[PDB]
Amino acid sequence: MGSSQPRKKIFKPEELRQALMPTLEALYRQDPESLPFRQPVDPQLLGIPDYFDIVKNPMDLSTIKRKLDTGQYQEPWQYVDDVWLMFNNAWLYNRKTSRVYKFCSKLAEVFEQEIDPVMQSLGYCCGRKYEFSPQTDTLDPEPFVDCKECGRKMHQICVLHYDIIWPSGFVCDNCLKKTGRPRKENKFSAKRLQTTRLGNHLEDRVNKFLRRQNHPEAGEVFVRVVASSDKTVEVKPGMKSRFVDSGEMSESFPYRTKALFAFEEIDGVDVCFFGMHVQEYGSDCPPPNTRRVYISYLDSIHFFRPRCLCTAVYHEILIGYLEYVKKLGYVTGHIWACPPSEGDDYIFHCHPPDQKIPKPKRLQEWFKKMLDKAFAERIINDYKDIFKQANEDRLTSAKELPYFEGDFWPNVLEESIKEKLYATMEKHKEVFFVIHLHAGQPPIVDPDPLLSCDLMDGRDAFLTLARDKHWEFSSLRRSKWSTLCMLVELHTQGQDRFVYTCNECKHHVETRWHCTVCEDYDLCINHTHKMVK
Ligand SMILES: CC(=O)N[C@H](CCCCNC(=O)CSCCNC(=O)CCNC(=O)[C@H](O)C(C)(C)COP(=O)(O)OP(=O)(O)OC[C@H]1O[C@@H](n2cnc3c(N)ncnc32)[C@H](O)[C@@H]1OP(=O)(O)O)C(N)=O
Ligand SMILES: [Zn+2]
Ligand SMILES: [Zn+2]
Ligand SMILES: [Zn+2]
Ligand SMILES: [Zn+2]
Repeated sequence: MGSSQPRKKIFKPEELRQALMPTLEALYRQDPESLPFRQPVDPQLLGIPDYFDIVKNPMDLSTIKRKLDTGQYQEPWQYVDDVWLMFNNAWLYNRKTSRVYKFCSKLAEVFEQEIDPVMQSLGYCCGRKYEFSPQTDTLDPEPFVDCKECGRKMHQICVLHYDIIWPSGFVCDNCLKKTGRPRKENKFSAKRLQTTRLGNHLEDRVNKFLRRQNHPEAGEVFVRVVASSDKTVEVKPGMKSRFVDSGEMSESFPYRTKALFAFEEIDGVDVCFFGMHVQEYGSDCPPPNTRRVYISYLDSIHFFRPRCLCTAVYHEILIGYLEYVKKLGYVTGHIWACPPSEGDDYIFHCHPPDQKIPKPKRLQEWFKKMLDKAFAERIINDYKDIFKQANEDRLTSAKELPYFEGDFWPNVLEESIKEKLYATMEKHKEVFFVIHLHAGQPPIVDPDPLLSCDLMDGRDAFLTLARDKHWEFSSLRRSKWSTLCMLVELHTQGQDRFVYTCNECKHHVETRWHCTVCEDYDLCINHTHKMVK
């Protein structure tokens, strides 16, 4: 097997000895923490015969020092990988409450502290040994790319290189300043996903708000509707035969589902921090579902900058959605407030281990405070829970309460099969909401076109793809990377591909004169703004 790269970077052994030794030096000054590591583990003095069955590749400061002093490391990544193996042997063998498990953890604290800057000034990205979180002995490792002009291996996630965007391979930042070239634009941005009237409304609401209270670190927000499609919820068999042969209510119930996502710019790159999936039941839907919206589910990653404003803008998103559907025809929404189960993630693949998922009362009062802001906001004219809304809007049978896809009531009515029910309504009353947009006739019209995009049809597609491809949202850097790859997924697996149209003639034109500041204004030659060809 024969390989090449004609002007690689190799480090003279005294070079990387001089660069790396201060970091080992640090590890060594940690007394006593470093003491069980200055020499190899001797199971004869410790009385642990099983050790070399558990730890197959021992490593210790003295071995790394000997390797360093005799130039056995040709690239700093081998140095780094050796000391991480030492730490990983420490963590693997000893219980997480061990004394030397703790020692190990502190040594790792300070080796992280020291290795990032030196590795950086040796051209590389960090000095970390990274691994993806497990699924279902093995772990999958983080990916690397090798710079094309210098050969310095770097964490793909760290430097955010994706071949599909820059198909000529990867070249580092320094190898570019060395050639005076600037970086090539990521066209596959959140901003440049298809913009749409709904998403524009939400993003305008929160952008004005975060200007209103402006922390200097907050960045631009982009809301975007990434899929939209006409589905119908089929009525479950028992529940169906007691009311459809009757003819009281319909076989199916037609709605439009929309998946919509929010991105913030953080360190100059989009970081997708919020997602939502709604079912909207139009004016032509047979009752009970007529003119109702329902948020099928919500999800969030807490890396919004600044975490102070986090919740305020989650709320401004939700209430902007209520405002928008209000304005064009719907009259009641519905927020079943159910906490994320198990280790089940709603919309985003792998959540940050330090992001606490609420218990239902936290959840219920969060929804309640968002709703209160909406009431005060002139926007929603009232709201109350499902029980006090089912007996105030007096109701005697089951085909009278909305019947949504994947909702709880459909399934519990279904299993009330062997017949009580009217009373379970207010056991779970504070988790199910009812939301009145109007106080109080012309039909709904959705300006926004359909967006066929299977990855965002429902929620299983995107989670599955992300679990495969390891797009986790567990780190700000992993989130950055997963946002990147998800955006080029949305951009290049456009199940819609466009039949452009000009705007003064409503024609269908191959060559057109786009406008720069209009959101989509083209003109077939055959006007105010600066048009470009
Ligand atoms: C059968 C089946 O599967 N069926 C289902 C059917 C679908 C159900 C449909 N229903 C829904 O869609 C219901 S709404 C969506 C529920 N899902 C989630 O919420 C996902 C995870 N959570 C979040 O994204 C967020 O919490 C969010 C609610 C979006 C906003 O959070 P936040 O940032 O505004 O504040 P915080 O998180 O409440 O907490 C804010 C403070 O609370 C703290 N905190 C939170 N939780 C806890 C806790 N448990 N213990 C202690 N402290 C705790 C936290 O430290 C923090 O502190 P600080 O502000 O000082 O830093 C299926 N289809 O899978
Ligand atoms: Zn790195
Ligand atoms: Zn380079
Ligand atoms: Zn024309
Ligand atoms: Zn224009």
